Amino acid sequence: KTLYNYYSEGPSTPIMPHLVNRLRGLDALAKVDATLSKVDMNAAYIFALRPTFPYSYGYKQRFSNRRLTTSALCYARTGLSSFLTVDKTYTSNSPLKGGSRGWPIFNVGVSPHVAEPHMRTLSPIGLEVFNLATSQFSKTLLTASSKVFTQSLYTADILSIFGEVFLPHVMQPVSNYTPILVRALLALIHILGSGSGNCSLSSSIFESSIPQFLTISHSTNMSNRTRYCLHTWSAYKDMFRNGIPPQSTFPPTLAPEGSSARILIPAALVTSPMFPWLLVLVSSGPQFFLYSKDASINTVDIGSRGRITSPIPDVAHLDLHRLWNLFRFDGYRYIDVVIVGVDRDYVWPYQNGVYVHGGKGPKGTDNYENADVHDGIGTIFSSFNNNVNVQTSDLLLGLSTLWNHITTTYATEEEVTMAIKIAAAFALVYPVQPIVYSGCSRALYNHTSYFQPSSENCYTTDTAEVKSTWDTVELSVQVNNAMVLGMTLPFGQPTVSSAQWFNNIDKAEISMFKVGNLPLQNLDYLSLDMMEFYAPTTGQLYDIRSDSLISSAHRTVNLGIGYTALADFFAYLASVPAQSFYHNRMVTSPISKQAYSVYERFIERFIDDFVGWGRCDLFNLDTLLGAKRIAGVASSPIPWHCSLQRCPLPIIMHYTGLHFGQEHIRVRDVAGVEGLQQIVLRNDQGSIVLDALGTAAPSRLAVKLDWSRLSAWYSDTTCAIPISDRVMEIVNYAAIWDPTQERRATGFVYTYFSPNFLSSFNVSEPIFNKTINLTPPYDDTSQTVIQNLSMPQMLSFDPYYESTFYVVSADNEWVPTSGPAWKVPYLENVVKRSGRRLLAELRIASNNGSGDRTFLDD
Amino acid sequence: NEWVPTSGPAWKVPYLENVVKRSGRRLLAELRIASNNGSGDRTFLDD
Repeated sequence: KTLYNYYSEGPSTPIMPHLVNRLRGLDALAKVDATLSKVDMNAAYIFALRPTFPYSYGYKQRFSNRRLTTSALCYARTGLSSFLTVDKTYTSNSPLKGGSRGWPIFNVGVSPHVAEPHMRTLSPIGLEVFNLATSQFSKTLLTASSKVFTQSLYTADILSIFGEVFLPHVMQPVSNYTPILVRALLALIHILGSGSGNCSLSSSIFESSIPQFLTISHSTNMSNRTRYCLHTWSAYKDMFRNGIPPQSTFPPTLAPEGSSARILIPAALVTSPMFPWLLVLVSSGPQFFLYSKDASINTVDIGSRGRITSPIPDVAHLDLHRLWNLFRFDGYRYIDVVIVGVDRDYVWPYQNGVYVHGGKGPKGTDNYENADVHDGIGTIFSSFNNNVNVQTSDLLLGLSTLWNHITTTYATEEEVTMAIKIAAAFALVYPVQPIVYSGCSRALYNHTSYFQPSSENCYTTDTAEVKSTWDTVELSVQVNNAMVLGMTLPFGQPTVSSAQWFNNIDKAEISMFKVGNLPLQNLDYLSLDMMEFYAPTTGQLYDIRSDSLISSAHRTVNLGIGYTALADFFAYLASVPAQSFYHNRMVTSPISKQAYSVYERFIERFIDDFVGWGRCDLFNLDTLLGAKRIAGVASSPIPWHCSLQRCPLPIIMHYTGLHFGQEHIRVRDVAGVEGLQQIVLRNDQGSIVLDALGTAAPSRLAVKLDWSRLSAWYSDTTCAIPISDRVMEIVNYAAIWDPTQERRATGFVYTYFSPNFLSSFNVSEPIFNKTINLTPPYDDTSQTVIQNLSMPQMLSFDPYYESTFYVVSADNEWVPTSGPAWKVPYLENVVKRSGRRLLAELRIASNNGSGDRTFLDD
Repeated sequence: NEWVPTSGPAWKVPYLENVVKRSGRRLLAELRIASNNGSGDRTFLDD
């Protein structure tokens, strides 16, 4: 159904309903079999978190006689899978190739909105308590029914300590587990890494595969910790008046730090591997930092022709952060953990030297009297201790167990779906958009203010092969800061906060502006479900892929990439320039806020129609408008003509249905002047100075009435990017004529991807280990011509008012209605499963002879 | 592990076909004995 149905369907006139319906259909197709993280963990992880998007490529030229690629095959992927920085203990100042001095922090706050709790059924004990509390008494002094008056309102003498503590919740039984599910999906994706395997600002350094070993680092300054106290049930209830702790503990969302939350967990569940992950995912984060254990083994440098260099030149001075380190979550600040059903000599099975209030004491005595406060999850269970090396499978086992338990016992399908959609908004991290600039023809030199070719944010570090002429970024301190400030999430929001750890000083800079918010998880629901006061919802999933954390994470990453592609499409439709997301977006032309005012409408309608959550939690302009600006980084002299576009064009076509096939390239001979316009410029003396032919660019209304016009616009304005020289063939014939510009002639902008990154598309799966061949053996076109995967020119250089502009003939010989005279890059989406994916499918669907599925099928 | 056997060969594949074609020397001989053959027999002793 991926092709045939969806790849044969194009955009429809009401574009938002068409896009939403398509995204719903694609989400239904996102399937990684749950019984695959059983026989092969790494393959399932790769399929779930680093999807592929196959497409076919070709070029056309009119009078060439040169062969040129016609039907190449490639696999397009988006996103940073991890982040490369200088190591913590680098005392030098010499720039390191690929190693950023700091890293961004995408700080997420606490949403003012609460996940709506759905109704729950009580257990037999809860039903008993409800029946007691709703019973008719005489309230005389002979029985205990009078104690509610003679002792206190909060007395246990009728409903036991438990029915009294849970009385308000059994009068109105409800629950909602979306926040914890969102945090779980995020923890999985951020620890493992979504995306294309790219792991640096350098667009050429790639992460070899999913990491196998992680190392935990503590930082007093950067970490966002939670304080914990451990009590036995007997000790916890003995610190309140007449016993009887408070009935409700959920704080106001605006003040999660005001009070101390509590969690009631039976002694049986404490030993479960899911318990430490239960304490995480509901707390603030990150309480500790995760790194790949050794960067030399899992990092490679890819040359412009596909050559893989495994040991990159500065391995020993670099640290490979996981995306876990780049995100910051706000949750509870103080949590009470109360174990129910243990003796006065209870021993904390995790980290030694930790004594539970009312448990075994430091000296060997029972009934420990102090309620010790521990700062951060690492000061308890040693599995999160500083400088601890762990294998990722053991780290994520508890996460998978937690997901399965909560979804199959306490949650519903609606909660899981909503958690997936929310998590998708934070599931991917992209670098600042690189763009090139063609320049303009020498024949129009006096009518332009953008004569020279230029590029922005084009950074590569491979020295084995020849470097593309467009990659001229030098990673200095100011440029590093600007490029970090340009990094964005799927909906386009950048971050103002960042961290930095070199020499031996650990420092973090968090702003008041936040990239988004997540709802708080109500701990009362967890206590009620683990104390078995609510009946389970085991028969309310209805989906499949919901019981499995990995299948849900695949759904989330698919949705997040779809969010990015739709955001790029919206930015094109809203005419949001790429420069409105750089570091200096707030000090350049006022067009930035004006573009935001339309971009926000597009995103807010999409989020209301598809996701259903409060929009402001998933996208807002706070970080965009709170740009800091780096002083010592002047912008490149490029016109603002190309859109946001963090994804390559084939991914955008996958998610939108845009068709850019070879049938849109025109080869007409022209003898009648239809569709042509005369472009005239005259001086103050009345003499003509230009007198050039030109064709009018379509208006957005025209494409709204006929979407094929957009496909034609791509063919008329796209040229293949050359490797060795900055002379694109299109500028020998054509130029843009904009009457709204003081000097009306400009070139073309073309979002850039670089040959190093494009060679990572030559393998169907993102695994790069010096045994993979990325060089196309029988086609040498890529040696000199780069693919053009950019969205076309923007169709409007003014967000509010529409003015016609033209593509004009710069040489007076090429007639614009005859068709392009340069190389034109057509595209097509292709359905194609990789060899590794087919091998896994044979394992679990034809060679799966497990005892179940054979004997327990009834 | 990258090439899928059911996708088809990735190397150079030599197809073949038989062709009917007479040589120039063979055609010249055929003209000699079937159109330029004016021997006395085959003309006068044909009955």
